[PDB]
Amino acid sequence: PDFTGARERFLAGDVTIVLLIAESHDAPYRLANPEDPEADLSDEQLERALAAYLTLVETLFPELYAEMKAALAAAKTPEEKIAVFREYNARFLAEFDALIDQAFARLKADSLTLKIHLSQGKGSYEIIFPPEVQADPERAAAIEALWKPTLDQLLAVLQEKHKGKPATTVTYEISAETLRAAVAALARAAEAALRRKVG
Amino acid sequence: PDFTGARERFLAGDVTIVLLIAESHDAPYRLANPEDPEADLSDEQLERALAAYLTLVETLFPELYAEMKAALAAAKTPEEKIAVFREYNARFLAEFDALIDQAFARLKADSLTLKIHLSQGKGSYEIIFPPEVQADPERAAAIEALWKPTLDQLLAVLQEKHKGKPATTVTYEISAETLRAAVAALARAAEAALRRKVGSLESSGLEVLFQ
Amino acid sequence: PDFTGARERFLAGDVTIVLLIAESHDAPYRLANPEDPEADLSDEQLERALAAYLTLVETLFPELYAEMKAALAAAKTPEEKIAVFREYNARFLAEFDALIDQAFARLKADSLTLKIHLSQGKGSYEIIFPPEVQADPERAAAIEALWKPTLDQLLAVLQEKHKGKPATTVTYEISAETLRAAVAALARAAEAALRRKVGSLESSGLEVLFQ
Amino acid sequence: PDFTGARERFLAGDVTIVLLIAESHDAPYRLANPEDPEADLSDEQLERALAAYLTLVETLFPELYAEMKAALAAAKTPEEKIAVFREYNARFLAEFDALIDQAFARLKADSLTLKIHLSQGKGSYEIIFPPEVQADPERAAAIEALWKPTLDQLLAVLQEKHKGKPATTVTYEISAETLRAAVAALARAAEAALRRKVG
Repeated sequence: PDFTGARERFLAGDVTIVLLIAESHDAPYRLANPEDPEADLSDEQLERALAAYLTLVETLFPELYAEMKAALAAAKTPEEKIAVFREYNARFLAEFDALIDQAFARLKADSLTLKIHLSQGKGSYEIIFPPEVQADPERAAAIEALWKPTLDQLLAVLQEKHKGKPATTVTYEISAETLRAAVAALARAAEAALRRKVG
Repeated sequence: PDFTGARERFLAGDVTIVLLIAESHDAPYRLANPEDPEADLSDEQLERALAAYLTLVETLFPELYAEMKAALAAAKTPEEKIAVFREYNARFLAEFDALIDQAFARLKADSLTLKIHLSQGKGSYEIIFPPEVQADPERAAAIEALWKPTLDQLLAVLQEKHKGKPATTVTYEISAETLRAAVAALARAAEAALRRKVGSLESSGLEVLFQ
Repeated sequence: PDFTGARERFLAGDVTIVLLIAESHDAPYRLANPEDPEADLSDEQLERALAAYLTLVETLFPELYAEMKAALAAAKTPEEKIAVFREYNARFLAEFDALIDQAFARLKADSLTLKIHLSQGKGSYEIIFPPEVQADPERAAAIEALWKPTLDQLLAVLQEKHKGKPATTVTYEISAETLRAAVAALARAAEAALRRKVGSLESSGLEVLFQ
Repeated sequence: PDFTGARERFLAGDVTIVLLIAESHDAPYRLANPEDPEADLSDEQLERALAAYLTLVETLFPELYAEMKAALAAAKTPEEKIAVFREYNARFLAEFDALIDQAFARLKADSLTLKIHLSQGKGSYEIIFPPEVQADPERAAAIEALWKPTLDQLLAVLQEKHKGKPATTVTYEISAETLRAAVAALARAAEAALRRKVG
């Protein structure tokens, strides 16, 4: 999947871009103990989290990403590389808090439910809209049409992962709070991966 | 008021230039029935709508305006002058649709509210940003920084128009749709004014009826 | 470079006019030893500092500049020209201190940082605001809108002097103290240059020499 | 106390202006249960909270205050007057968040302790600086000199309230967070008072 323009779509309200990025790497993001990732995650779980986190930062936050690349290259020791990563992740998470307020203000729904149904052929998805948007079928249709290209890519990614498998449904809550939690968990797992990668 | 750089600024998102041009001529543009200008506007109001329209076309599309002026000079009859005007006007309205699209893409806000408060001493302006920009202080600062030179001029103009008057507040809804409607209204009034100008009543001189 | 209105804008907070003037003359103003300028600077550098200093005085204090010009023309000897220059320079530095106090009182910021990024095509500028202005989007917008015409000119000058060179970043620390230090450095260099210009080697012509 | 120039002083870093306003009305602002003000405060404490909060709004945001008075005048029922007041309070508290960030950025100290010692004659005060300012005696002196006129008035107000009483020390923790909590508590007590006043 090509994430060019992804930042524009995200700010327009296509927040499931985050999910597409994570799922396209098959990264872990909804974690039981999202403070100790290495106690729950294997070496690809860590590697995949690192790659998904980096895609997310580069896509949503390209200037900070270039700065972070340079700062890490200039860092001389492993410990300094970890410290630099930690600082830039703090910056990235704060900036993401702002970006998520912007996207959920633009798209005028505070919380939605997304259900992905994977069955034998092509699957389907379903958005469960809040009561006020559900009362405006034509606003809700606008949101469906906005999310549709990303949701189609997400459906393809998931279907590739589930070939030959019994009927399965994946349920996401999409709100500022759950998306913040997903990105924080990705960041913590990515830090654990980087710690293993340097020194 | 200085309209140099106006095309570039408009493209960057300074869309209130349109308002400034209209208000500098005291032109009518938010018309109740914007389809028949003849019947709702006085001669001077039509007169001013035409002047504001010509300023807008020249400022935002100087090449098209030069062409239109030459083409009008070449037209010999009233009917040909009107048809030439309608042709260049359709061109200008299409180009302005494109320009509007670019400007609001560079603003990345769909709609804003602008309030101008006029009272006895110094007045002020107030931008009411949509919720997505209120959550983005850097965007709010950028939009205000782009708009502010134009808004200061607009405040000065209205400040002249309201001297000696009680506190009044003017509210502008700013979106691609309202600016398109304002410019369409200006174009319709300008066409009505031009028709009256090439008409026999005004275009035949005193010498032709021997005073 | 266009300096119309510069004095009023400076009082409103447009202090980077100083940088624009200095850079358009390629003058030295941030010197390691700002006490003996002739020990670090060539004759052409001293001359460029003199040209920049004169522009600055004329731009910000044109009445004072006319007075200084007349008194210099009336002075007959090198020594009197030096003395006249030193007197008017003290006056000018005194006014500049007052002007700077006013300008930074309007900015409501003690220090700002300006970064200019020059690359292959078009460069850019970036104003880095102090925390009290970062928390004030309205003030940040007012300052950007005021500074932008001067900054665009400064960017044009710098890109001209940097064609064909690798990516470069110029960082300006902007505060009452750094602007005072820059103007004081310009004044010292200009005095050294004027000393060389009014001496008989440069001042006396070939006719007096009897070629 | 004259609160002309108070807004200018506050923005310059003189945040104890808030304390002076509250204390000059003898208002409650450090509340045990700052969510239900009516359960701990007398009618007269409520009145003083309302008077202090309104002085604060008029001093720090006079345009919004003129608007709030006009909007209250236009509201016809008690319930609408309360709703208008709450809307404008939300506006004022958001504006105050921004103003407090400006004031503490100009102050160049993040958290301070102010101790006011009331004794028989004139009392005294003591500012306990954060460690980085304690190492810069000139910066500490600048902060002291900035706060001194306001602290002198505050000390006079407290000495009048404590005439003839044993030695007493009042401790204020001063930070963006404690000042925000104080103003929010005042606004909630003021709402309780207004509810009683219009019904």
